Amino acid sequence: DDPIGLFVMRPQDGEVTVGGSITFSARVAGKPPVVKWFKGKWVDLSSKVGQHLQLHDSYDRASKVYLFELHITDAQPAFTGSYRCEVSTKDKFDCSNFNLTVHE
Amino acid sequence: DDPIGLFVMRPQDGEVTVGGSITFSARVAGKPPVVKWFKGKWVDLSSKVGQHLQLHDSYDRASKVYLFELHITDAQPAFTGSYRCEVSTKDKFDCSNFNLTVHE
Repeated sequence: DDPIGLFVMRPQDGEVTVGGSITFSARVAGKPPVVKWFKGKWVDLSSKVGQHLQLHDSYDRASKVYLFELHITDAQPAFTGSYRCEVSTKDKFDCSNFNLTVHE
Repeated sequence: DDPIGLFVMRPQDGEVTVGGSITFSARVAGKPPVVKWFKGKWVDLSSKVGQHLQLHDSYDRASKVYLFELHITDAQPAFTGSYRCEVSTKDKFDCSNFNLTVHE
């Protein structure tokens, strides 16, 4: 099958009900790789952190895996749409598309 | 499995003998999507077109698929390495990592 990129685990499509919370994540094998999350081509979600959105990055020493999380909270209908996770290392770039659907 | 991105067909890992030729390609469902090919993070292969490297983009009307090709010719040992295909549409971005190994 397909070449192995940077994503040990890609972000997945998700569904949430209005007012609900949902987490998206990515894992990258092990400087730390650096993540960016986007809605659409150009909206950098780091600029949107607040009551509805939070980011958290961590590292598991045993497995040598880096975890990147995107937390959506109190979901609103406008959050529905197309998202992208981008990761960079000293030597590579990769990215991964996924979708969020907000119901109700 | 994983969310559907822009790649109907991702570029694959390839192997070639020195002096050999090899083609890498990507397919994207249907302005045309626009491709960039890289070696490493930053070398834009459009700037390297010549006796060893050529690019060709086309469209199949029946299937509505766009094809992006990277042709490597008279392969040299230094061409071995990590490559990336990036594609953009009006609404999305995606990319795909792959490797070339030159033997002998």
